[PDB]
Amino acid sequence: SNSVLKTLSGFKDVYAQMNNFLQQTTDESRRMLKDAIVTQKEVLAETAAQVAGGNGEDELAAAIAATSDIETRIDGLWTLHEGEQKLRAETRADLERLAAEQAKINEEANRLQYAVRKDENAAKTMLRNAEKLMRASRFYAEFATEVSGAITVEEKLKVAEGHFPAIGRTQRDIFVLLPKGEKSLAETVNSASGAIGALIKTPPGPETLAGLSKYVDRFRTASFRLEAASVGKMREATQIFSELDGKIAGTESVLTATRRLSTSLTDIQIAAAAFLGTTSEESRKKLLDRFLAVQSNLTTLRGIASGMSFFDQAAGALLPIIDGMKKDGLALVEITDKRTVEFEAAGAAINEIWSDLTGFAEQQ
Amino acid sequence: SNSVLKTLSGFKDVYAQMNNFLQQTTDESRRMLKDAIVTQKEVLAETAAQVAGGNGEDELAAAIAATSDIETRIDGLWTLHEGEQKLRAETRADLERLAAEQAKINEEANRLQYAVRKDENAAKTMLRNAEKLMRASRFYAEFATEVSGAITVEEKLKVAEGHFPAIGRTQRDIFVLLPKGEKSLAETVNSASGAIGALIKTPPGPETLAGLSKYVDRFRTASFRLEAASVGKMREATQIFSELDGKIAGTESVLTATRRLSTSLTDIQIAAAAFLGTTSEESRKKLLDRFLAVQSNLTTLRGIASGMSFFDQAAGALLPIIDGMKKDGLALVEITDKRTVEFEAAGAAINEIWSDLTGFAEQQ
Ligand SMILES: [Yb+3]
Ligand SMILES: [Yb+3]
Ligand SMILES: [Yb+3]
Ligand SMILES: [Yb+3]
Ligand SMILES: [Yb+3]
Ligand SMILES: [Yb+3]
Ligand SMILES: [Yb+3]
Ligand SMILES: [Yb+3]
Ligand SMILES: [Yb+3]
Ligand SMILES: [Yb+3]
Ligand SMILES: [Yb+3]
Ligand SMILES: [Yb+3]
Ligand SMILES: [Yb+3]
Ligand SMILES: [Yb+3]
Ligand SMILES: [Yb+3]
Ligand SMILES: [Yb+3]
Ligand SMILES: [Yb+3]
Ligand SMILES: [Yb+3]
Repeated sequence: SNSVLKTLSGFKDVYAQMNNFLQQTTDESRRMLKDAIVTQKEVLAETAAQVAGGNGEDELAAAIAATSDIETRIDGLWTLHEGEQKLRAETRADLERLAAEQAKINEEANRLQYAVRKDENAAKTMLRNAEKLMRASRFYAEFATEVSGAITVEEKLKVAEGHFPAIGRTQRDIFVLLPKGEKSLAETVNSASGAIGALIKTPPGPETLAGLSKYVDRFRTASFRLEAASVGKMREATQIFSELDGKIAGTESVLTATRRLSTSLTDIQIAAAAFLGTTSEESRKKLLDRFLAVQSNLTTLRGIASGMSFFDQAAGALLPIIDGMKKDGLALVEITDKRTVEFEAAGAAINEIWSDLTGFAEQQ
Repeated sequence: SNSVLKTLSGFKDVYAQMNNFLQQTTDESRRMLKDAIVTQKEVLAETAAQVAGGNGEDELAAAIAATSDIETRIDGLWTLHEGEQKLRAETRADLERLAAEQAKINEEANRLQYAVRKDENAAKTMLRNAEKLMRASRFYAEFATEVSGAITVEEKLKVAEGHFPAIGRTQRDIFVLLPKGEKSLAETVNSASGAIGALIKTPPGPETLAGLSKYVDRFRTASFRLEAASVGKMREATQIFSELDGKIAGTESVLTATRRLSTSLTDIQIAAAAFLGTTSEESRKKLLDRFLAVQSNLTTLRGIASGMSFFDQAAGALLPIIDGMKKDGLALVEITDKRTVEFEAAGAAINEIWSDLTGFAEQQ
């Protein structure tokens, strides 16, 4: 009796160990449980001293048989867990690989965005300048019209005043854009503010209207010249656009496709996380979709960016990874399922044995 | 003696339970261990029957004292774990909240990208058409020059042939762009391919050169008209650009800032994951950086997009989340540290007691 106590108590050493080898699956966990077992089939052997029923009746046969059976499966249950962890380690490693690639992809998208903007800006500038001169043309014209339309010097001076700020504004806006071949035009735009200003401050007098009329006429001349200069810039803008437009269109198409790809790469990282954190076939197939999505994006890019080195390298890095992961994911789903079922039955075995051995003690 | 066996064996029931309440921290785990304890201080009480040394000498005092002490801490160690899990649940919940917002942010960035392109395309089209007419102008001119420069009908026909494909190409390219006010111009561009073609096929004859000379002259006229039309389109392009350029610049600035923000939102999701998966103060402070980065991005956007509803709502949703999480993260670091230390000492207590109680058995 004090020996059945010994067995039941020694068995509890096994129960614990096994639970640890299953809750956890440390290597020491295993050894611990394997030692607990050998010493238990020792203790359970000394109990074998007592005999009652022999072949006709022997429950403890069941336990010693069990204990022997379970001990055989320990190492295989460890390689199962040890193998599942290796697949999960690799999945994490490959997601780091993909993240690294997505980074280069993003750097490239940025490069491409910059390159578009730079090219799109050549004509933008040309057209900004075209408008400057056309605003100057339009201004000088408004001045000549409204001043020369004023009858008295009082109102001619009034009108000039209203427009006097714009005269310097216009000069600063167009100074650098001024055709260097022209020289009187230069004189007009720069001298204008001082002259007209002075006339405004100076009290109505002899020749104040002469001077006004002179600049009303220098402005009309300038207006037509600046209009021509503007159309000069416009013609430029159209040549330079037309000659970059292909390049730009082509890059916006690549850059769009790059952003698309980078997005699907992030969709992988998300789906993979769900997979790793709930490793069913369900999550596997969701992750598989995200994979095919990246595969599309890459073939799409492959057409517009065939020969674009970065894309060649990106596909060279990406696709072998995805291929490995598609298979690795299947493997992991499987090993994970085996691990859980075997770890289930294993625990079941450690409960049939307790049930059985509680038995003998019930029998006393 | 058979009672010390009872205690040591009953204690092993406790050892296991406790380990489960610590490896795991299920509610049933707790109850299990709390039941294992009450019955152990029962069994350890019957052993109290034996007395040896009394106050002068009593190790089992140590165990029964222990067992009493540990039992008191169980529930507090559970609320510690129960509280740590609540913080981790909320962290995950708030990351879902942020992800949801990042989505709206991305939809908006897309909206804005579309809106730029649409606006940037008004002038692009105008300039594409401007170049079409200027290519047509240039073509008709090349034809008049090279044909009319040819002396004999043989080479006049030769030259026309070379240029004959372009005549229809040009017609299709510019047809819709043709100023409807003009009517002879219409006649020339459309009639051209047929007439010139016919002249080419028809064998050199009387009036073949007359007909050529007629179209050489209709082409020069058309050339100057198309050049004017082109400059018409150009002028349009410059007005329409200049009148959208502010809108476009402003949107590219918002869209850039939106993409920037969305990026920092992803940086949070990453840092948070590292935090959750290694919940040290170190990872907390890294996540804190990602938070401040988002906070910047939002104030930046707040200036360019002040009044942009979507941004008002985004900041209204984002910032309270980040605030909660900054504090929640501190809390979690703390509770997590307490949990681990207390769960450590708890296990230590279940080892001093085994050491002590192994003792009495050593004493026998
Ligand atoms: Yb060892
Ligand atoms: Yb050790
Ligand atoms: Yb753009
Ligand atoms: Yb005016
Ligand atoms: Yb005006
Ligand atoms: Yb006016
Ligand atoms: Yb007016
Ligand atoms: Yb690999
Ligand atoms: Yb059985
Ligand atoms: Yb129960
Ligand atoms: Yb139950
Ligand atoms: Yb663009
Ligand atoms: Yb030519
Ligand atoms: Yb040519
Ligand atoms: Yb030529
Ligand atoms: Yb030539
Ligand atoms: Yb909350
Ligand atoms: Yb002690």
